[PDB]
Formats: sequence, C-alpha cells, structure tokens
Amino acid sequence: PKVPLRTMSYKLAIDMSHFIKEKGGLEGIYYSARRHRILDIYLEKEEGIIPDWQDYTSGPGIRYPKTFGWLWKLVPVNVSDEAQEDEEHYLMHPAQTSQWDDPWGEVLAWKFDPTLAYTYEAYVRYPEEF
Amino acid sequence: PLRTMSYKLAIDMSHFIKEKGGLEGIYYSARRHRILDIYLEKEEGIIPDWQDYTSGPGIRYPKTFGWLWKLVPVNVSWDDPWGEVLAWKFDPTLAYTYEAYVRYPEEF
Repeated sequence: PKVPLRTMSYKLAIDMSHFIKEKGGLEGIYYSARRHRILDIYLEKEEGIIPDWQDYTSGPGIRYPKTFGWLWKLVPVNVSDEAQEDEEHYLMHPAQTSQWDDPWGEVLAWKFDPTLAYTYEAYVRYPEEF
Repeated sequence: PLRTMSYKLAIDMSHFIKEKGGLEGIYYSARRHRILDIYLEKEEGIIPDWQDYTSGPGIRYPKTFGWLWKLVPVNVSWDDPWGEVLAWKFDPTLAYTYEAYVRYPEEF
C-alpha cells in the first residue's frame, strides 16, 4: 500500500540520493521552491520519506544540503550570454525565475556530489545555521 | 550523449515544448531555427539533423515524422524565399500523417 512514514537517516539519504540518480537524476535542473516541494512529495509518496529533510545552506556559492547523506547540492550557474539566452527563453520557456528570488542573486542548479557522503560540509563549514 | 531524433522522441519533445510557452504563434526565422537546434542539442543531446521543413510556398511541413510543428503563413495586408511571414503552429495530426512525405516526396 502506502509506504509508512520514516525520517531520512544517513543511510536512507544516500540510498535516496542514488535512487533519484537512477531515475535520471537532477543534474543541472534549475532549483526552485516549487521543484523543491515536488521533490519532497515524490519521496514521501514513493518511499515514505517524511519531508523535513531537504534544506540547503544559505551563503553565496554552493548551497550544501543540511541532511548528511543527501548527495545533491546546489551550485550557481554561470551568467547567461545576453545573446541569445533571452531569445532562447521567448522561444521555449517564457516563464523564468527572477534571480533575486535568491538573496544572493545567484541562479542555482542541482549537482550530484558523491563526496558529500564523506564530509558533512553544511555542518563543518556553517555550524551556526543549526 | 548524442542521440538521433526518433519518432517517439519527436512526439515527446513536441509535447514538452507545447506544454510550456513553446513555439506557438512565434515568428519563424532562420536564426530561431538554429536556436531551437542548439537548445535541443544541448538539453537532450539530439543531433541537429532533424528540423527540416518542406520548401514550397504555403504551409511548410516538418520532414521528421513525429515532429508536431509546422510553419504557417501570416496574413498582413525578408528571410523567406517565397515572400511570406512564417509562424510556428502545433499540429497533433502530424503524429498520424507524414504530410511532408505525402505531399512533397520530391524533397526526399
């Protein structure tokens, strides 16, 4: 039936990290609050993961996942050339995020990082965010 | 991972694009043609050998069976060798009729 709820432990975070990768992964997909909550619902629905686990550090640059074992961090994506990323947008995806949705103005995309299983960067670098 | 544009892929990419703002009603140009080429080469690794449209005056039909987009003239009363403004129009019946090959097999 429905998977019983369970919190994302360290081992579960790794297994879910690879489960999402095997499902195609999130590489290079642009981050967003809506995509964030969609990811949350996907793991509750298919795997019963209580969705109190997906959070990222806030400083500029890499946004490290605050649950240790989650291997999908956020990275800033480089400036889009004036020509022709705006014509590309009109042509294909006319509905764009505003970069100032992020407090640092940075456009964020998911990136996979296996080393995040061996260093809890979020807590090692920014303990004050806990 | 370059992959070539199959029928099922053309259907899906047709739908993905149409789902979003997509190409609907947008003025066609040789520039915008290549931009679409790149955006698909990059975002899905599709060799850009698929997006051709039949030549003559009138509606231009896509030469990849499964690509659900054609080019339609806009009434008004230039880039086009026939003297027409062209616009992208989604058309789901191209899933079931290879109009390009039916009407103009010459171009194959």
